Amino acid sequence: KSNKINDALNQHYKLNVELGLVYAHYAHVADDEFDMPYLGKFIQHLSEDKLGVHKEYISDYFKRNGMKLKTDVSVAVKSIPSDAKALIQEVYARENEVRDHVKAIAKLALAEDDYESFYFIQWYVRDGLKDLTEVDDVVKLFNSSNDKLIIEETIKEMVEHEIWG
Amino acid sequence: KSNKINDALNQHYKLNVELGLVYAHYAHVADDEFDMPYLGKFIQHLSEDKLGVHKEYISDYFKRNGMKLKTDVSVAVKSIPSDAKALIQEVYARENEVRDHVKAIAKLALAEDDYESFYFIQWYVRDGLKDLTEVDDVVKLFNSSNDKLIIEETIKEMVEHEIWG
Amino acid sequence: KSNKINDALNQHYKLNVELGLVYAHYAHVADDEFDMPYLGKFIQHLSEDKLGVHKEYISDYFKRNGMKLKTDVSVAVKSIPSDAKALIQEVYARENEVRDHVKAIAKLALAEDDYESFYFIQWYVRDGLKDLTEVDDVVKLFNSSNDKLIIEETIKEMVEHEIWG
Amino acid sequence: KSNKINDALNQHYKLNVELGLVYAHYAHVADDEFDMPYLGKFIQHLSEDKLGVHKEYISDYFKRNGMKLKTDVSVAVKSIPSDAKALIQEVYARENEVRDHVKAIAKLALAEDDYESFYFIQWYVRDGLKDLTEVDDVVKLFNSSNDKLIIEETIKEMVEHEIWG
Amino acid sequence: KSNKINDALNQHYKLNVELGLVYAHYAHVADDEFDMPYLGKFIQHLSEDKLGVHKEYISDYFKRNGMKLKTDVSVAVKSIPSDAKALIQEVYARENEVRDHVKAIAKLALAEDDYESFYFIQWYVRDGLKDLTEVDDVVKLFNSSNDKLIIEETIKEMVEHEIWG
Amino acid sequence: KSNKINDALNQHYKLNVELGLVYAHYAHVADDEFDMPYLGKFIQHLSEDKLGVHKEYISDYFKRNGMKLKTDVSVAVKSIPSDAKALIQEVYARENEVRDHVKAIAKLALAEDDYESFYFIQWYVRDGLKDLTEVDDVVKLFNSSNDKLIIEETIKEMVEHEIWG
Amino acid sequence: KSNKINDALNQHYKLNVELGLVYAHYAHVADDEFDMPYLGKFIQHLSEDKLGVHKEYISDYFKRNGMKLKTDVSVAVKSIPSDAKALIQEVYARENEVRDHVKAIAKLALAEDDYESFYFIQWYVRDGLKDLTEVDDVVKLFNSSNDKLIIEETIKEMVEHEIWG
Ligand SMILES: [Fe+3]
Ligand SMILES: [Fe+3]
Ligand SMILES: [Fe+3]
Ligand SMILES: [Fe+3]
Ligand SMILES: [Fe+3]
Ligand SMILES: [Fe+3]
Ligand SMILES: [Fe+3]
Ligand SMILES: [Fe+3]
Ligand SMILES: [Fe+3]
Ligand SMILES: [Fe+3]
Ligand SMILES: [Fe+3]
Ligand SMILES: [Fe+3]
Ligand SMILES: [Fe+3]
Ligand SMILES: [Fe+3]
Ligand SMILES: [Fe+3]
Ligand SMILES: [Fe+3]
Ligand SMILES: [Fe+3]
Ligand SMILES: [Fe+3]
Ligand SMILES: [Fe+3]
Ligand SMILES: [Fe+3]
Ligand SMILES: [Fe+3]
Ligand SMILES: [Fe+3]
Ligand SMILES: [Fe+3]
Ligand SMILES: [Fe+3]
Ligand SMILES: [Fe+3]
Ligand SMILES: [Fe+3]
Ligand SMILES: [Fe+3]
Ligand SMILES: [Fe+3]
Ligand SMILES: [Fe+3]
Ligand SMILES: [Fe+3]
Ligand SMILES: [Fe+3]
Ligand SMILES: [Fe+3]
Ligand SMILES: [Fe+3]
Ligand SMILES: [Fe+3]
Ligand SMILES: [Fe+3]
Ligand SMILES: [Fe+3]
Ligand SMILES: [Fe+3]
Ligand SMILES: [Fe+3]
Ligand SMILES: [Fe+3]
Ligand SMILES: [Fe+3]
Ligand SMILES: [Fe+3]
Ligand SMILES: [Fe+3]
Ligand SMILES: [Fe+3]
Ligand SMILES: [Fe+3]
Ligand SMILES: [Fe+3]
Ligand SMILES: [Fe+3]
Ligand SMILES: [Fe+3]
Ligand SMILES: [Fe+3]
Ligand SMILES: [Fe+3]
Ligand SMILES: [Fe+3]
Ligand SMILES: [Fe+3]
Ligand SMILES: [Fe+3]
Ligand SMILES: [Fe+3]
Ligand SMILES: [Fe+3]
Ligand SMILES: [Fe+3]
Ligand SMILES: [Fe+3]
Ligand SMILES: [Fe+3]
Ligand SMILES: [Fe+3]
Ligand SMILES: [Fe+3]
Ligand SMILES: [Fe+3]
Ligand SMILES: [Fe+3]
Ligand SMILES: [Fe+3]
Ligand SMILES: [Fe+3]
Ligand SMILES: [Fe+3]
Ligand SMILES: [Fe+3]
Ligand SMILES: [Fe+3]
Ligand SMILES: [Fe+3]
Ligand SMILES: [Fe+3]
Ligand SMILES: [Fe+3]
Ligand SMILES: [Fe+3]
Ligand SMILES: [Fe+3]
Ligand SMILES: [Fe+3]
Ligand SMILES: [Fe+3]
Ligand SMILES: [Fe+3]
Ligand SMILES: [Fe+3]
Ligand SMILES: [Fe+3]
Ligand SMILES: [Fe+3]
Ligand SMILES: [Fe+3]
Ligand SMILES: [Fe+3]
Ligand SMILES: [Fe+3]
Ligand SMILES: [Fe+3]
Ligand SMILES: [Fe+3]
Ligand SMILES: [Fe+3]
Ligand SMILES: [Fe+3]
Ligand SMILES: [Fe+3]
Ligand SMILES: [Fe+3]
Ligand SMILES: [Fe+3]
Ligand SMILES: [Fe+3]
Ligand SMILES: [Fe+3]
Ligand SMILES: [Fe+3]
Ligand SMILES: [Fe+3]
Ligand SMILES: [Fe+3]
Repeated sequence: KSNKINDALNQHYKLNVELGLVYAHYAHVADDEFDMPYLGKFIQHLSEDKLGVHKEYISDYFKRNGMKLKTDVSVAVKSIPSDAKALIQEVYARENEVRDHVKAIAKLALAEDDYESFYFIQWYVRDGLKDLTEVDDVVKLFNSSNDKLIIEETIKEMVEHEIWG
Repeated sequence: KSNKINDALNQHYKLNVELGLVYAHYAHVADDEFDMPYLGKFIQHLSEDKLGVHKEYISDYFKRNGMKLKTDVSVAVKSIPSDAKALIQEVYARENEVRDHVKAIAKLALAEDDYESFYFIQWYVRDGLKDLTEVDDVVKLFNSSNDKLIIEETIKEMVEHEIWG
Repeated sequence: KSNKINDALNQHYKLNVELGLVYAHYAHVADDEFDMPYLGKFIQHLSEDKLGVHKEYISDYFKRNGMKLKTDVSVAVKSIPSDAKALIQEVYARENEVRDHVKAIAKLALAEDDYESFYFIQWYVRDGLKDLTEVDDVVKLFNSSNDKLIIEETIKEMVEHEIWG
Repeated sequence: KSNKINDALNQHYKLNVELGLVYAHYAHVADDEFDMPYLGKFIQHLSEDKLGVHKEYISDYFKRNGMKLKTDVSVAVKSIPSDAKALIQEVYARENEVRDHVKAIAKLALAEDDYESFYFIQWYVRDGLKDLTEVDDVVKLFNSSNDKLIIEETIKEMVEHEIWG
Repeated sequence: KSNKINDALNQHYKLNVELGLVYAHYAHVADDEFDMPYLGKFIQHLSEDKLGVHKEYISDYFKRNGMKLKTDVSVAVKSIPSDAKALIQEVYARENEVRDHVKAIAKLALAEDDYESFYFIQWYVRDGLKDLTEVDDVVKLFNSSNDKLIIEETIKEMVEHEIWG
Repeated sequence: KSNKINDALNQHYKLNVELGLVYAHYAHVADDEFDMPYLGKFIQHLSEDKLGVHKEYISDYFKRNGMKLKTDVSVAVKSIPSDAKALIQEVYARENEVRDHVKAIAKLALAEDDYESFYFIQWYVRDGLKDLTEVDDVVKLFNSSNDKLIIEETIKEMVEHEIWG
Repeated sequence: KSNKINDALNQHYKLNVELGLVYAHYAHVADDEFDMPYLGKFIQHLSEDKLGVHKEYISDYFKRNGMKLKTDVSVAVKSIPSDAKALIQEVYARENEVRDHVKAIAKLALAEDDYESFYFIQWYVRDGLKDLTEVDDVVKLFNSSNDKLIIEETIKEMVEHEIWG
């Protein structure tokens, strides 16, 4: 059992918990302040994704290989973006960092010859791009229409691939 | 819109987020270290309950009445109980404090003549006792059997009322 | 976004387009000149496979990661093999080169620490062997029978694995 | 078997292969750069139409009447239109040339007294106008709305006649 | 085709044949001598797993890539563990060595740039942990109960994940 | 409990394990080297028959009557037959020896007045002829056709009696 | 018609009648005195088996071959075992004697060249071991648990093979 991999996956657990809490807030704001209930529903689904299987897969993995789970959570949402476009744009930036963190864990697993963790992280390698694509498909509506309700309608159909999930 | 009620419900949101994160950890430990997968499943369900509708009902309420959501989360799980009995016993203590916090919000709503918040909190008044009963039904198995697998089997049937939900 | 990976996958796109066009022709010839309609049907299915998802997966990948699609196609079918055995034997040689090209992209993704492209190419790593096995199962009929219609019948049942697809 | 008709239909085969490859690219661009996934889906369907039955009907015809298939493909997509309107406008121009090429083959079949090829081309005479109408119904959305997502929505319903097919 | 990979997978074939034969015996003993028919059923299923797809996947792989199958089997069960706990504990030790052997093959495939064998072994990388988890869930019953029939009952329900199979 | 019968059935267990391992290899060879996938499927089914119920019935019998199971397996496949006809011919020779070994156990059970083992072996008396008939029906195809694919087709229908099972 | 076989089967009839009457009593005692209703149900089923088809098959056989039925029944249950373990242990001893008596009839049929009676007794040869296995599976619960209700539960699932019936 690799201590560097244990640390990196504990880091990734933390990231998914805190991110999901930030998105929970961002979802509330999307509906309440920006008056976009469907954008909020899209961001709530991202939040429950991060606080669900993104963290559960790590703790299930630890039960199996002997690694230690660490719960150290610190998050405060102290400024909100100014409009809805900025808000989804901020989600996108956060999801791009996910792909960076995930790529670091994959590199580390190969360096440690941890092939069970390289296998395990392949899920996150794939989901890193899928969640970014979904967010990106939304950031793009704001560049195609000046009408919130046109955008809102298009998001709704998004909520209501053999390689990328 | 009452600022004291806004503050108390932001406090209760925080409590449910942090508690659910603690239970997520306690669930991992119940299965991994104490070798009780069904107790973990019981505690995972409590965790998803706290991090789900317990926090969502508060933020939905705020969208409607004008109150402000605050996300300020700080939780670290720095010691684990020594055995499974102690672990569920600690969950019970935490759920008893829930009923205390909930009773304070109900008292406050009447004092502020906030009848929409008194109505809104009635759910939490009821769920405060129901979640405590469920936890209590588990703490009690540990006083009735010295056999982990007997207990484990009984918990399983718990996972697989017109007043209390 | 890696420029060497962008170039290699643009190369692989080109290969699949041009190959599929060659097989389209080889399928026509299998039925018209060699009087083997089912061998043609087998080779038509390979052609539509190459000109379908083999190229679509690359362009879908580029939409997601930012890489640039390049369409530069040059193919002329200037000599046909002399008999049906030679024809399927030539398909086999072409599919063996696919596995070589695919292995080069996998090696490159690891060298560039492009783990999303290493994941993405795993599909092609697997399909490289599967398409070669299918072709090989046909090249083998021609070593087991001197009778075109016996072979034709066996191919027909081929048209009418948990690791290899 | 007419050599002038063999040549003209080999020319038309080439046209459909190369066109379909251009549209495959134009479809990628419609979604990736112009942020119009449904326009891309419309153009992908045109691409698979051209690289499918438009070329297969010619090669099936050749099997029957004795004509020779020639595969000589050269296409490079070296400039893309500047916006989505221009892009579908370019598809339209290309489809108008199809009707010109098809009309030349029909005229030639009558001049050669090739009534099987005059019959055979009637399909292409009809499809020449149908594909142009479909493209035209899309070029027209861009003259009726300044909103990409309004247009995108209308295209979607187009994707989701007793004379013209 | 790599000779070092051919040798390592022939080694892994041998391991799975011999292991499955040992487990067949261990299953008989679990029921006959230790009077635990369900533990025997659990170990019989492991035996048929090892002597089934664990060896068949290797020989199917060899048909495709050109490697040579070698059948050299030598196994004698000369001492049995003293009780049922020791017996499942011995299975666990044997399954931990599986993960070591599998990790060596994955490392070797990357060193040889054998990406088809790295892909092929990913199955075994995953199954290495899954079979160990299943065995581990049984070794753990013996630390939770002094009662064979309590344990026997719990095993029965085990016989009657998106990452780990 | 007869020690001579215990020894003879331990001998027969060994025979079925080792034989099944030889057939597993012979099945691989039938498909890979001799290019006869259906003959391999026929021989794989014989292999799983020998390594399945042929050995399980013996160990189940021992649980009931008190006899001791012995696992002592030694088999190496050091030469393969030269063609497919020889290969199935070798299976036939091996199955004829089965009937000899089985007849010896039946004779021994009567001599020992072991009527439960005489009953038990009646299954093997019957299956001895049935498995030989099935193999024989295949050895006979090779004397009726010079065409591998004709034979292959006939074997396929064999894979896709009130006295003999 | 053999008089020695007629006598031996009349003896076996007597044995099954008297045994079934003893088990009827043992079943009553298992539930009433030892407080184990499911053990009683297991022993009642043995009783009805002995007083049913075990005696009916003999009298049906006599109708066919000419032998004479004799009803001479004498049984008194004058001491009961001290606990439930002893009680099922006594059933086991009685069933082992069944196999001895049955083996004597099989030997006698061969010595008399009574092949219809050797055939007829094969049923009893087989059932001799099956009934002993079932009883044995119960005697074994008492060596695996000190808890009557654990045992009782396991027996219940026993009440709620191609060679042995
Ligand atoms: Fe991280
Ligand atoms: Fe708000
Ligand atoms: Fe800290
Ligand atoms: Fe590293
Ligand atoms: Fe290394
Ligand atoms: Fe996700
Ligand atoms: Fe992600
Ligand atoms: Fe709609
Ligand atoms: Fe809709
Ligand atoms: Fe709709
Ligand atoms: Fe709808
Ligand atoms: Fe619907
Ligand atoms: Fe609807
Ligand atoms: Fe509170
Ligand atoms: Fe742990
Ligand atoms: Fe703070
Ligand atoms: Fe108050
Ligand atoms: Fe008041
Ligand atoms: Fe609750
Ligand atoms: Fe509560
Ligand atoms: Fe139950
Ligand atoms: Fe139940
Ligand atoms: Fe149940
Ligand atoms: Fe149940
Ligand atoms: Fe149910
Ligand atoms: Fe059920
Ligand atoms: Fe390439
Ligand atoms: Fe032709
Ligand atoms: Fe060029
Ligand atoms: Fe490289
Ligand atoms: Fe590196
Ligand atoms: Fe393919
Ligand atoms: Fe391929
Ligand atoms: Fe057929
Ligand atoms: Fe068929
Ligand atoms: Fe057929
Ligand atoms: Fe058919
Ligand atoms: Fe069919
Ligand atoms: Fe059919
Ligand atoms: Fe043309
Ligand atoms: Fe692009
Ligand atoms: Fe040219
Ligand atoms: Fe003309
Ligand atoms: Fe004319
Ligand atoms: Fe068309
Ligand atoms: Fe057209
Ligand atoms: Fe609509
Ligand atoms: Fe509609
Ligand atoms: Fe609609
Ligand atoms: Fe619709
Ligand atoms: Fe519809
Ligand atoms: Fe609909
Ligand atoms: Fe190995
Ligand atoms: Fe035994
Ligand atoms: Fe050796
Ligand atoms: Fe190595
Ligand atoms: Fe290297
Ligand atoms: Fe396995
Ligand atoms: Fe494994
Ligand atoms: Fe149960
Ligand atoms: Fe159950
Ligand atoms: Fe049950
Ligand atoms: Fe059940
Ligand atoms: Fe069921
Ligand atoms: Fe059931
Ligand atoms: Fe033998
Ligand atoms: Fe081979
Ligand atoms: Fe030996
Ligand atoms: Fe003898
Ligand atoms: Fe004798
Ligand atoms: Fe058999
Ligand atoms: Fe046999
Ligand atoms: Fe047929
Ligand atoms: Fe048939
Ligand atoms: Fe058929
Ligand atoms: Fe059939
Ligand atoms: Fe059928
Ligand atoms: Fe059929
Ligand atoms: Fe008797
Ligand atoms: Fe009579
Ligand atoms: Fe008498
Ligand atoms: Fe005798
Ligand atoms: Fe005699
Ligand atoms: Fe019976
Ligand atoms: Fe009996
Ligand atoms: Fe139970
Ligand atoms: Fe039960
Ligand atoms: Fe049950
Ligand atoms: Fe039950
Ligand atoms: Fe039941
Ligand atoms: Fe039932
Ligand atoms: Fe039931």
